[PDB]
Amino acid sequence: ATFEIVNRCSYTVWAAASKGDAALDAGGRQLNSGESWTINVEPGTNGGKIWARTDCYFDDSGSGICKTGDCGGLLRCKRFGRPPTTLAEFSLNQYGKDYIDISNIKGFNVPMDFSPTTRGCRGVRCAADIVGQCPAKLKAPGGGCNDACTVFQTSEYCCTTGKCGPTEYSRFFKRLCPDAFSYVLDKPTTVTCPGSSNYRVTFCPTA
Ligand SMILES: O=C(O)c1cccc(C(=O)O)n1
Ligand SMILES: O=C(O)c1cccc(C(=O)O)n1
Ligand SMILES: O=C(O)c1cccc(C(=O)O)n1
Ligand SMILES: [Eu+2]
Repeated sequence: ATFEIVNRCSYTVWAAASKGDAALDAGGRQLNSGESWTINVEPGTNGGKIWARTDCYFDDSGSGICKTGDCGGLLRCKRFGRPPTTLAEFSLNQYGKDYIDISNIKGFNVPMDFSPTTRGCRGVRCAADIVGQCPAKLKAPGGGCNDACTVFQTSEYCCTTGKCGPTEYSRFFKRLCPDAFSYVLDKPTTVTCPGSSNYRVTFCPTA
């Protein structure tokens, strides 16, 4: 499957793509404002994620740090990134269909649209100014809006036992972005797409 990753933000982002225990494609790349990077994701990839990283420094070996979404200091991510990270999440070719969503469960850093480029399903978007509106107690200095689990490490925010409800913090993410997961047991906003669909992830879709 191809994912066209487009940075419409006015600032550079460092895109990242991983399934947690491995890179997808090269795993990461710099996208200046307006740039597009098309990656190949193997069919059957389960639990893949794409995200943006902001304010990164990398040396000539591809090692450094990002203020948001750092993946163990690598340009080419092999693992998931440090919250806060808005997540484009996908599982492909799962019994004939693909499944996509956006999630704020690991916080929010950059607004994103995640849509199919092929027929048969809708896209999802979280484009609101979550960083600007972020509750004070969730604000990340280096940028972004942390999820409550990251900040407070309670069973209720982290849904540790598989039993948890919505919270004042989850409801903030949900209010700003109804079509993204706001906590672990949120009413799902996963979209079913035809198996082997192709996609576009756009950062800053409205600006
Ligand atoms: O490599 C990492 O990110 C790491 C390693 C050990 C513990 C933790 C953790 O508890 O977050 N994270
Ligand atoms: O298991 C973990 O602790 C973990 C996994 C992916 C990324 C990170 C991180 O960036 O801290 N930590
Ligand atoms: O030091 C770390 O590895 C760390 C710190 C904050 C969050 C996380 C995480 O979400 O894994 N990991
Ligand atoms: Eu960690």
